[PDB]
Amino acid sequence: STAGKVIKCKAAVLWEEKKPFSIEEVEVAPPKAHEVRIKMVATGICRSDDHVVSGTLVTPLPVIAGHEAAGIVESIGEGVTTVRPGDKVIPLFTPQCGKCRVCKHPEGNFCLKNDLSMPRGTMQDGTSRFTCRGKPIHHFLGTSTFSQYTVVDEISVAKIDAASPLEKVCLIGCGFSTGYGSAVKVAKVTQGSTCAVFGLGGVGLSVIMGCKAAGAARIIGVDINKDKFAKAKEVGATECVNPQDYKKPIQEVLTEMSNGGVDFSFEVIGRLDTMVTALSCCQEAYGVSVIVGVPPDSQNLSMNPMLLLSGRTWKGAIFGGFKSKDSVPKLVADFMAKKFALDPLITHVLPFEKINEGFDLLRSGESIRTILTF
Amino acid sequence: STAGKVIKCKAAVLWEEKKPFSIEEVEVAPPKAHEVRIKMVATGICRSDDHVVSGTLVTPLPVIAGHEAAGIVESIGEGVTTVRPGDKVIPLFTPQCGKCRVCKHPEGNFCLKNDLSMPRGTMQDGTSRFTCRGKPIHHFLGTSTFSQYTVVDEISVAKIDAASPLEKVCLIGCGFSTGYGSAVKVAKVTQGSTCAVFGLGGVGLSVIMGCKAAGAARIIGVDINKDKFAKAKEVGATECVNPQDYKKPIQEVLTEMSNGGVDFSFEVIGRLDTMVTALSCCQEAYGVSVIVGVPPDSQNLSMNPMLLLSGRTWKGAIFGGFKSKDSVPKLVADFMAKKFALDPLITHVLPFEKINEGFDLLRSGESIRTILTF
Ligand SMILES: NC(=O)c1ccc[n+]([C@@H]2O[C@H](COP(=O)([O-])OP(=O)(O)OC[C@H]3O[C@@H](n4cnc5c(N)ncnc54)[C@H](O)[C@@H]3O)[C@@H](O)[C@H]2O)c1
Ligand SMILES: NC(=O)c1ccc[n+]([C@@H]2O[C@H](COP(=O)([O-])OP(=O)(O)OC[C@H]3O[C@@H](n4cnc5c(N)ncnc54)[C@H](O)[C@@H]3O)[C@@H](O)[C@H]2O)c1
Repeated sequence: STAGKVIKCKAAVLWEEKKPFSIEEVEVAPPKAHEVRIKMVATGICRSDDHVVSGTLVTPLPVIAGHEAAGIVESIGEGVTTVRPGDKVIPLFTPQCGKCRVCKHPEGNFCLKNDLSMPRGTMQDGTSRFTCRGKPIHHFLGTSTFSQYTVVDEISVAKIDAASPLEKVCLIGCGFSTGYGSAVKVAKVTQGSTCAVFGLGGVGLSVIMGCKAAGAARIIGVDINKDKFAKAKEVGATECVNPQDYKKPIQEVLTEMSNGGVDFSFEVIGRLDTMVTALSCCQEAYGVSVIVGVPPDSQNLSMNPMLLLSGRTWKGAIFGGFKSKDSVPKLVADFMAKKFALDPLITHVLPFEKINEGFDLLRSGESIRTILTF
Repeated sequence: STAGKVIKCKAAVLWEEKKPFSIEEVEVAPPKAHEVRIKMVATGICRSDDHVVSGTLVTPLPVIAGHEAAGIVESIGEGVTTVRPGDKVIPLFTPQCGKCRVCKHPEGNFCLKNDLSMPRGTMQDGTSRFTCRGKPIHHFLGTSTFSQYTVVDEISVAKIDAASPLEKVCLIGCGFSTGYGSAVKVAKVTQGSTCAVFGLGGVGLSVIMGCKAAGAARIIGVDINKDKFAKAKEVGATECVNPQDYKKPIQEVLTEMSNGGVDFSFEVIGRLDTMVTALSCCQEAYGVSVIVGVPPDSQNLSMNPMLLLSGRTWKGAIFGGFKSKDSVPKLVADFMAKKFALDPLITHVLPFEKINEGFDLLRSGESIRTILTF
C-alpha cells in the first residue's frame, strides 16, 4: 500500500539545458492538504516540453517536465472534495481556482494562481514534492507528467469519464484543446470564411479541425516541411503552401490567394517573424489574427501600428481560451460522443522508457504526437 | 449662377512642411460625373491636419488640407443621386462606395477606395480640381476642407438634416465620431467597467463621452498636460493622472489603481511608446486596448508578444469603426435630439482668415477644438 507514504518510482529528470532526459529513480512525497497524487497512464510529447530543453522556455532546473497527460488518482490530501482515489483525471497546466477576478469573468481563463507568467517550479505552497539522488527537483507548470507518479494542487486537476481511453484523451490536456479552442472560442471562426494556419504540428492540426467544425469554406495550411501537408488535408485543409517555394514573402502570396486578405489567421509555430506575417495576411479592415505559438524568452517583435489602425484585431491565448476545470470533462464527454477525432494527431506510440527517442522523432520532423505509455 | 464654371476663391495652401499656411486665391474646377462641389461653412482644426505640417502624416505637397467640416452643395455633376444643390452636407474622409468587400462586411468601414493607406492626393479619377499660381495643387483624404469651395466624389459626401447648426456638426465629420465610436462600437465598453484614456484632446474627450454613455464605472484620464483635467472630469472622467508625477512607469501605476489591470484602454495621442503602455495596462487575461492615435510615418514599435499570449486583445480603427455615409446622418439626428453634446469640445471660434492663429492655439496646448467660419 502506498497511501500516506513516500513512493520511489521512475521519472525523466532534466538536470540542465541541452541534454537528454535522464530516466532514473525519484522519491515522490505524499499529498498535503488540498493536494492529489496521481499514477500516470499516458503522456504526450509537446513542442513546449522541448522548449524547456532548448532554452526557448525558461523555468527553474533541475525539473520533471511533461504537461499533456492522463492518469488515475492514487491518494488525496486533507480537504479534497472534487476527486477520489481510483478516478480517471487530467492534470491542468492552467489552473482554475474559481475565486479570482479572472475565474469570475465571463471570458477569462488565465487564472491568477498560474505558474506560467513567472515560473517558480513548485506546488502552490512554494515547496517541492520530488527529490532525486538527495536533491530537491522542480515541478513544471504545476503538473510534471514525465514521472510514474506526480502530485498536483486540487485546482490543477479535473475528473473525467471513468470509461475514457487514457492513451487518447491525454491530448485534451494540451494540444487538441489549445488548437480547437483557438479557432472556435478565441477567434470565433465564422461559416463561409477563409482561414490561414501557420504551423502544421499537433496544435496547428487541431486549429484546422476547429476551423472546419466552425464551417470555414477555405483553410490554407502553411509549413516549411511539405511532409506535413497530407495529414493537414485529411483533417480539413483545402490547400497547403510552403514559403520556401516562393520568390515573394508569404504574406503577399496569401493576400493575393484570398482576394485581399484572409478572415482569420493563426500563428502556431513560435517565431516573431511568422507572428507579424500572420497578422499582415489577414484583411486590413476586419481580419483577426490569433497568436498560439511560444517564442524565445525575452525577445521583442517589431511591427508597424498602421496594421492595426486600419481595423485588424490581434489576440493571443493560453489553452484555447478554455476555463480548464469546467472545460476538460466536457471535452472528454464530447470525444466519447464522437463529436471530434483524436487519432489523426497520433503518429507514434512508445513506452515511457523511450522518451528520448520520442523527442528525436519530434525534432527530426517525422512525428505529430508521440504518446508515451507507462 | 456658378454651375458649370470655374470658381475663384480663397483657400489655405500648404506649399512646404513646417511653415504657416498661405491664405490665397485658388481656382476650383466644376464637378465631373459623380462629383459634388460644396460651399464650406465651418471646419475644425484637428491634430491630423497639424500632422501634415509636421511631416508625421505623409501626403503629397503642395496641398489643401482640412477634413473635419460641414457646408452647402453649390452644384452636382452628371449622375449624382444622393445630394442636390442647397443640401447641407458633411465631407467623408473615409469613403463608403457600398460595392467593395469591406463595405459589404458587417463590421468593416475602411472602404477600399480610401486615400489613407497610401495617400495620392487626388480625386477618385487620379486628377486634381485645384490650381494656384497656375499650378495643380493636391487634395487631402478626398476632402480638402480648408477652402471656401471644394470638390469631392459622391462616395465621400453625406446629406444631413436641413436644420443642422453647421458650426457645431462639423465635429461629426471627424473628432467626435472617431472617439465616441472607438468606445461604443470598436471596444464595446461594458456597464460597470474600468477604462483608461491616453490623451485628453478633442478625440480623447469624445472617447470619455462614449465610455460614460456605455455605463463604465471608472474612467481614468491620462495626459502630461494637467490643464486638460478639468474638462475631462466635466465630460465623465472619474480621476486623472499625469505620468510625469510618478517615479514608476504609468502602466504599473494604472495596474495598481485598477486592482490588476483595466478592462478597456485607448491610445489617443499618436506615440509608439504610449501604444505599448496602453496595451500593457489592460488586464492580461481579458483586457482590450484600442489604438486611435496616428503614428509617425513608417516607424515600427517594439513589443513582447507574451502581452498577447496571456489573453489580451489589441485592435485599431479609423473614424470610430463607423460606415461613414450610413452613420453620419444618424449621428447628426442624434445630436439634434440631444443624445450627446458637442459644446464641451469647442473652446475657441475664429474666422477662416485666422487659420494660422488657430494652429498656434492647438500647438501651445491651449485649445481643444477651434472652429473656423467661412
Ligand atoms: N498557447 C498555448 O497555450 C500553447 C499550448 C500548446 C503549445 N504551444 C506552442 O504551440 C506551438 C506549436 O506546438 P506543436 O506541438 O504543434 O509544435 P510542432 O513543432 O509539432 O509544430 C510546429 C510546426 O511549425 C513548422 N515550422 C517551424 N518553423 C517554421 C517556419 N519558419 N515557417 C513555417 N513553418 C515552420 C514545423 O515544420 C512544424 O510542423 C509551439 O510553439 C508550442 O510551444 C502553445
Ligand atoms: N484613428 C482615426 O480615425 C483618427 C481620427 C481623429 C484623429 N486621429 C488622431 O488622434 C490623435 C488625437 O487627436 P486630437 O485632435 O485629440 O489631438 P490633441 O493633440 O488635441 O490631443 C492629444 C493629447 O495627448 C497629450 N499628449 C501628448 N504627448 C503625450 C505623452 N507622451 N503622454 C501623455 N499625453 C500626451 C497632449 O497633451 C494632448 O492633450 C492624433 O494623433 C490624431 O492624428 C485619429
